[PDB]
Amino acid sequence: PEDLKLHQLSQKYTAEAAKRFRPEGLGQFIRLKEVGNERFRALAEDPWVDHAALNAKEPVKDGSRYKFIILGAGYGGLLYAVRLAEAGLASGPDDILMVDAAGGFGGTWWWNRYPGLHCDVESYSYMPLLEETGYIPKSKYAAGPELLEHAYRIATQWKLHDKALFRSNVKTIRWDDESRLWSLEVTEGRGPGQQSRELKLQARYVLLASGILTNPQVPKIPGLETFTGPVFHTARWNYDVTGGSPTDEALNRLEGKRVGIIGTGATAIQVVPKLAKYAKELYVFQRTPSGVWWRGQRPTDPVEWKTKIARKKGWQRERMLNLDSYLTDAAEEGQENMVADGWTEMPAFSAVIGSPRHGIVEPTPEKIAEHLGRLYKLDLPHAEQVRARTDSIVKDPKTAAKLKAWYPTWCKRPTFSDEYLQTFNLPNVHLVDTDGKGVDAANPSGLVVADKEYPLDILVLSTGYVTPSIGGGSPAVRTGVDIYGRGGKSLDDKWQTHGAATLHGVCSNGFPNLFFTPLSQSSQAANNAFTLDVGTEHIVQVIKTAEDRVDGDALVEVTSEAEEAWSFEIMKHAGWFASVTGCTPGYITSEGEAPMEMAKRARSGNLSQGMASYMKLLQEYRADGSLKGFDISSRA
Ligand SMILES: Cc1cc2nc3c(=O)[nH]c(=O)nc-3n(C[C@H](O)[C@H](O)[C@H](O)COP(=O)(O)OP(=O)(O)OC[C@H]3O[C@@H](n4cnc5c(N)ncnc54)[C@H](O)[C@@H]3O)c2cc1C
Repeated sequence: PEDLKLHQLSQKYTAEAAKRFRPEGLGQFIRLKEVGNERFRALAEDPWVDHAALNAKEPVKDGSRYKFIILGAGYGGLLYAVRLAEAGLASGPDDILMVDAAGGFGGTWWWNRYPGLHCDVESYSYMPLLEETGYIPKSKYAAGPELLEHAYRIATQWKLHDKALFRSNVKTIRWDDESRLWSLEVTEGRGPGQQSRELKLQARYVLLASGILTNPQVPKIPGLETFTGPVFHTARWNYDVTGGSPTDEALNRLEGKRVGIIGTGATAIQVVPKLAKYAKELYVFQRTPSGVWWRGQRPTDPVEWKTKIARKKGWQRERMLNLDSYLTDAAEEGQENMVADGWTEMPAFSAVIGSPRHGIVEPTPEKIAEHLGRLYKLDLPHAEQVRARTDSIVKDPKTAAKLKAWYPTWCKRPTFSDEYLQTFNLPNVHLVDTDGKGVDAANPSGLVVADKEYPLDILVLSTGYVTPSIGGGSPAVRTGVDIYGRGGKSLDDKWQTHGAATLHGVCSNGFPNLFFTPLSQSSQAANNAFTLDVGTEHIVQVIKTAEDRVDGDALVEVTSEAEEAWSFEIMKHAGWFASVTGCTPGYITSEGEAPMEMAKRARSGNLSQGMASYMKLLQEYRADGSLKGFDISSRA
């Protein structure tokens, strides 16, 4: 048939995926902060921190003790802090220390302030604690500054300003069997030509909200060190080079200049138009095009607000559920599509998120093939619309051809823009495709691709971050710390040797009083704030329960039995994620790197049924205070 014929599409998809097989896998990238050359490393530094201001506050003392240490002061760590405060667990003045390498609150929204930055999920669904702060976002999609200001709004509202230690890198988290406390080894930056302070900090509990897209990377492009013009990563934007500011997109200092951008991910989609407006020439260096769908940015309407958004108590959680029902292929028949944007048009995104509607995939080759066939057929209509949209906007057919993405929607993060594609209709903008191969080399005046050379004045690296999957999902690797628990046992060694092991994705046996936002062995939503909502609430509620059961000062530790049962649960769901086999490389296959070694690998994945289902499971689990599978006792 016609329908079945059209899957020679999956022949174009495997050809385009093959084109970019790299035998090195993740080995092609290096963290900015680990590059040999010091000039280069310095690109990872915080451009925004006011060291004078921070250096004048009372310093945190070496040997300080707290009830809770939270690693991370972005939306995730803020949610933990707010939840602890509302649970009645953090009333005392040393009950919370938040620690972050950033110079202030916001995480993602502290570091990234490049021109054009917006959240890609609806503001009303994404910004935390809207109902509790009373804040009304200005638009459908929030810009950086509004996002950062909201982080400040939260910290202000819950009086967190004097409970944070910034500019600080955590290196080690070590449990002490004797005193029953975690010790953190921390290095606090004090500004240029000042000595850093080495700190040892102790806590009863450590809560990690260390994030997932945290460590800007660059590709190992031969001779990149040697390019002599100004270079910067989008995650550490250089407004001195560019002109403008976080709240001024007039990039006056690009006028007359020849600007290069490596990468075509969400960041490039947002930045490219802003660069085109100012630069004399803009060269865009592409290895894999994004599928660019429509955005539909809109100012908030005050009638729509009280009628259709803030509809009642608890409205935001209901809205987040509504949005995610489209992405988990679960929207019921005549339900209201509350968000009604481009995310609600991609039901094959469930390939990578889960769905509660289709059962569990049995792990026979016939059942996997049927699952994949189903998902490929589900995706076909949206995927063909994305290519057609590109076809219609981009006037030159050669450039249109290169901008078309040929992979299932689920293989990369979808991107949304009403200006990016149109930007390539401008005369000063040149797409440089690398045929799946990437940039070849650099030299003092610019880059080389297939022996042609492209001279540049200013180079922008929109080459992304260390994958969220790093270290098979090890919470240690992902946060960039060594974690040692009972008997000096290393979290990461356990993870690598025995496989992923948690209960509900948030704790591990041997590591009492440590919790982490769930990544491995849980579920995820496109809307990360939803995940953080669910996960921070579960963690704080488990701790609340345990504290209440011992009448303050608990020691809470999942058993090996309970984590191992949960891990066999996760293995049962692994067939869902055969969906990822056919993917073009990207952070979701760990650039293609993702016997019974297979079941060890399977342990690091997720439930297959979506966020709502995981959430409900946690609610039922907490309901009777039993904390089944935890060893609870008095810490003192
Ligand atoms: C450019 C960009 C745009 C995005 N847009 C969206 C979106 O629209 N919707 C969405 O759902 N998601 C988006 N994301 C994903 C985003 O990371 C999450 O939505 C969210 O901001 C994460 O909150 P968090 O507090 O968990 O992590 P983060 O915001 O990453 O904060 C964690 C902080 O902890 C710090 N930290 C980590 N390790 C250490 C250590 N060892 N020592 C000290 N400090 C450390 C980090 O430096 C960082 O400051 C985006 C990500 C990026 C990078």
